[PDB]
Amino acid sequence: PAVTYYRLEEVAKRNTAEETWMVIHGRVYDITRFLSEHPGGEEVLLEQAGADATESFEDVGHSPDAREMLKQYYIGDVHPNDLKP
Ligand code: HEM
Repeated sequence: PAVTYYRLEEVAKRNTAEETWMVIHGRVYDITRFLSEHPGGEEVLLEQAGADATESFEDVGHSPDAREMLKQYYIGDVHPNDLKP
């Protein structure tokens, strides 16, 4: 299978509105175009851009519909050596 992998070092560089990546559950999402659409606003996303936002994403209690949106932004998996517990 042709899965794309990213190191966290790479993901961390995509930390502004120019190109915004985020890790949730060991996957990388490019949410650049979603910033202006996110119901929770842009700032909560930018504050964790380039980082692992799993804990915040889960703590907010996002709906099943919100979760299903992730397929629009998925760009690859975190490299296995860089996965969080
Ligand atoms: C790709 C990532 C994300 C997607 C697709 C997403 C999607 C959504 C959606 C659909 C809503 C509307 C409410 C719902 O359906 O549950 C929402 C609201 C909200 N989101 Fe997100 N979200 C993402 C990431 C985040 C993150 C990382 C945070 C916090 C750091 C956050 C904070 C909030 C807040 C505060 C609201 C409104 C208040 C609430 O729903 O309790 N979101 N988001």
